[PDB]
Amino acid sequence: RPALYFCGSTLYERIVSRLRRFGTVLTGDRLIHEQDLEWLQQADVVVAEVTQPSLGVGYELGRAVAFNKRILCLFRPQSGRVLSAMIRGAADGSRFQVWDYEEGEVEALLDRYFEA
Amino acid sequence: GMRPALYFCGSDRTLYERIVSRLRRFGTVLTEHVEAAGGDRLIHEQDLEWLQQADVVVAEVTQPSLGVGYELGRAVAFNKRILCLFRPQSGRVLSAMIRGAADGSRFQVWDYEEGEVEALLDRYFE
Repeated sequence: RPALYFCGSTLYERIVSRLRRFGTVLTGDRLIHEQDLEWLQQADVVVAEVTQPSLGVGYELGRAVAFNKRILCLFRPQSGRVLSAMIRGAADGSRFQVWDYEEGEVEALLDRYFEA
Repeated sequence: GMRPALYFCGSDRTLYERIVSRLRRFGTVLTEHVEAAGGDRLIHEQDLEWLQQADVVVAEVTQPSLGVGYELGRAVAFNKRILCLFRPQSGRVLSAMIRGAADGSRFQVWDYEEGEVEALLDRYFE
């Protein structure tokens, strides 16, 4: 199956459960960091929920870009948060996509991305 | 005849000036003089080119930040020497991904309090 890597700072469970429809979902501190980097390299698609500021999510996205991974960033503008210029500026509408969404439609959006 | 190129990033204003002022003792500080998606792309392109040209990356990682995290991820993938500075007094818990990236050599994470930041930078660069 496609191997899907998910990164997030109840909606996370929603996202992972729907991701499982479309592939195999991947996800002391050192072995974690090494394990996640092995999974990141094995992934066909990297999915990140980028609404909450997170050093960790950002680091995973940086490593994923350097591995030339396909990346889907999910951002909720109704949160009132300002998405990092570095993430919004990294978007290429192809290998790096930033999709704005409302909580209720997250499944329907994931279906559209992976059914296309 | 180039000095070492130092890239500073961080999400505090007095602290950032102290850090940048001290880094100027050790090299060129690339980001010293840093609204819409078009400008966001310029920021990203500019920062990524300065990151790739840097010798040392210094990041203040106390405030959670997608952008700082992303710069660190690109810096590791560029094989840059990295110093992360974290203030535990903030009450924040540093991301395990960052703490786990440390290897005590080319990627170091130092816990510090504000009064000693110049002395710590002296220790790293001397």
